[PDB]
Amino acid sequence: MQASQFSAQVLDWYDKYGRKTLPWQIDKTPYKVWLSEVMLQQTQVATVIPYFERFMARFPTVTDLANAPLDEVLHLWTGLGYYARARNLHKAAQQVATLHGGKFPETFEEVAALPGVGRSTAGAILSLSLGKHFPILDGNVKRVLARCYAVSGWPGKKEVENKLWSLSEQVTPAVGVERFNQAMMDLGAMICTRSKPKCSLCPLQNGCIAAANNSWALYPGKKP
Ligand code: SF4
Repeated sequence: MQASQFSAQVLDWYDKYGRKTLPWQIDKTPYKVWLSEVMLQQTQVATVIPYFERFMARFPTVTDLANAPLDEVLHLWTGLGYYARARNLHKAAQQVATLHGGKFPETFEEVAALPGVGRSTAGAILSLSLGKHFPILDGNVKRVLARCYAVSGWPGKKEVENKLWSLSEQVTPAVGVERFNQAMMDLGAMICTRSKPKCSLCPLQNGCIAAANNSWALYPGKKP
């Protein structure tokens, strides 16, 4: 599929069917988007929403989170699992208070330098909260791109990962970047699922190589 057609079809789908009313999407800030991305990394949306609301009520700014005792952060995290995320969350809040005056940094290198934040989460924070022109590559996005463009091979091998990052950059537009990056996460979470994808509901079905060959099970590749 030509990249400009990919972007236009995904944006038209989002306008009619996309999720726009999650709490981190209303009066968006870098702090709210960062907190939601860390909670969503390993936990479903329905479980995350009450924890997001409790964290924002207790810690209205990143300085309030930084100044709290770690034991209180761990207590409020209880039930989310994968507590390395919470230890890194508290360290990153302290780095923003100490190096950046309590104001979330707005440059890619300073965001990616935070503990718990890699290349995809840094691009998510700056694209979704401020409209900066960065692509994302989480598990949802890897599945949609690898099926549509027939990218075989395990993404745990550097050459496969690099091919996927180049494809993601190519299809991600500048105009509408915040809508496009949320739409790709919606598609991989609800339509282009691990098993038995819902291709009849998918805005890419007219150009997707996996759909044309009924070969979704080949993409992305699994670890050998
Ligand atoms: S048409 Fe089917 S396999 Fe292709 S991107 Fe959409 S849901 Fe995934």
